[PDB]
Amino acid sequence: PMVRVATNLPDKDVPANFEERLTDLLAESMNKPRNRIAIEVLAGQRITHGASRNPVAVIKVESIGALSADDNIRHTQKITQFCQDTLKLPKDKVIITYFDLQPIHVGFNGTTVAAA
Amino acid sequence: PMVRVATNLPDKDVPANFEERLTDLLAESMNKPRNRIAIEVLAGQRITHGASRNPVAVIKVESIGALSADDNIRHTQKITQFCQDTLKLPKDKVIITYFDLQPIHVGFNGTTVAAA
Amino acid sequence: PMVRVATNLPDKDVPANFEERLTDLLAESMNKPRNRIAIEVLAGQRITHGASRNPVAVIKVESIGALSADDNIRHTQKITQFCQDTLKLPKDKVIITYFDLQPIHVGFNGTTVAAA
Ligand SMILES: NS(=O)(=O)c1cc(C(=O)O)c(NCc2ccco2)cc1Cl
Ligand SMILES: NS(=O)(=O)c1cc(C(=O)O)c(NCc2ccco2)cc1Cl
Ligand SMILES: NS(=O)(=O)c1cc(C(=O)O)c(NCc2ccco2)cc1Cl
Ligand SMILES: [Zn+2]
Ligand SMILES: [Zn+2]
Ligand SMILES: [Zn+2]
Ligand SMILES: [Zn+2]
Ligand SMILES: [Zn+2]
Ligand SMILES: [Zn+2]
Repeated sequence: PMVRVATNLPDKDVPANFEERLTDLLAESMNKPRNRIAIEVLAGQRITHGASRNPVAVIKVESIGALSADDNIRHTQKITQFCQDTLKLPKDKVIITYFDLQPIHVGFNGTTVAAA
Repeated sequence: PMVRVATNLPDKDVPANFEERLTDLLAESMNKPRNRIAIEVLAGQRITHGASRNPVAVIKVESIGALSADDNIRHTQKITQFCQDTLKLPKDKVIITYFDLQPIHVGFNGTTVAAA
Repeated sequence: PMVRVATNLPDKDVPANFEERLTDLLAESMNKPRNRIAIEVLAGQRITHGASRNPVAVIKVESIGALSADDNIRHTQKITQFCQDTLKLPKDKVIITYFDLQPIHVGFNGTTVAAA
């Protein structure tokens, strides 16, 4: 899984253990090994929602599978509660997009996943 | 809609009202509510186009629908004109990718849009 | 092609010719014109892989075709080698996602590529 979390909260408000904790959360919920999860964090960024600059996170989650309709309900509930607990965001200021990828469209260790 | 606008123009050159005006523009062009529109702006960034560092914008627009072939002609005309007016970019310096999402792949308010 | 290279390596460590040389690399690999290749470089960013902050690059490659299964093996080999050479990254610290776009989802010069 490859996750990007962007927020307009400052970098000092996104704790240093955020990526590690999010890596544990997605490992368990997506059944993926920790060494196949990458997390990008972009804090202090300009972001609006409804043109408001109130605190918000916009997250992208890519994975090869593990993204059925029902799995995404569960990942959304978990990531949303996690951002509430760690970033203090309201439950309605966490916007997530999922991308279910084929292994032909992922490169790792110098070739595609499909070709590994 | 979840929109990301990246530019090599300095942050001081993307006016504070950019997100507001672009929110209004996309609400009208996509027939989407203002409170379902998020805009990320990333200025001051390293970007090249044909390896040139001349001013350019690279924009991603995600939406659940409202992205037909015909719709996308209208969004591109409107966004490209808006970047020309506000950022002074040439008409051939605004690069846009559209992602038409299913509602099972968007998380908002703690569950998927499909499950809401 | 529209390529995003994010890395936790500092900006001073990503050479000023990085984008020139990647633009040549992608033009030859994908058989796409140099003036249809944009690259975004986001260095100095928070990234973990397996929760490690060791040096890593997370890259997204979007293209109107040229991303067959076999094509993606070649692009992964070349881009991974290229990051080993220029950024001093290990082979297993280069994570790539490919997105194969329809021309109705790409806006350039004020209209879609499909409608050019
Ligand atoms: N190991 S796997 O086939 O389940 C696998 C699964 C995935 C996946 O994203 O599901 C993947 N994504 C790219 C990546 C992220 C971090 C390191 O490589 C790579 C691999 Cl090898
Ligand atoms: N209201 S809606 O069902 O048309 C809707 C539609 C969309 C959409 O993107 O089309 C959407 N994207 C996620 C989001 C962006 C900003 C706040 O939530 C969310 C919702 Cl709830
Ligand atoms: N020339 S083309 O039809 O093969 C073409 C191909 C692509 C493509 O991405 O394959 C494309 N992407 C948008 C873009 C990137 C840089 C400048 O415009 C645009 C065009 Cl016009
Ligand atoms: Zn920091
Ligand atoms: Zn599942
Ligand atoms: Zn600013
Ligand atoms: Zn307004
Ligand atoms: Zn620099
Ligand atoms: Zn060259």
